Amino acid sequence: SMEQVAMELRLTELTRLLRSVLDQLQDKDPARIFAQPVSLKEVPDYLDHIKHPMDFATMRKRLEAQGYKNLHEFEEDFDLIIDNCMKYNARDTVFYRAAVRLRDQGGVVLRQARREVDSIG
Repeated sequence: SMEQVAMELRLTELTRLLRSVLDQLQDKDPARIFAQPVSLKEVPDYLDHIKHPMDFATMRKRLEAQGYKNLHEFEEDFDLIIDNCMKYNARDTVFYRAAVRLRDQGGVVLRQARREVDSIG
């Protein structure tokens, strides 16, 4: 139907905007601490601690399959990256501190993304 095509076009345009948001958030992680999944070979207990692991590569795979239907879903995955790290790692660590800085800098980006999503529809 044409209505289905129009819905598909809207999902495609959201995907474009989320790809630009993702790029901008990932630039706030210049150490690449959050680029890839925590390796269970290197951290064999991880899934005892963290029940829903997340990282920027995993988000990019979901995005490219148009698997984010709205900005809330995207933000949920970004918050998992941060919140997982801040639980597993202590305050005194470069990992925790990178997560704080990514959260603080990412908030700015997400605040304007929300306005664009609402504005454009």
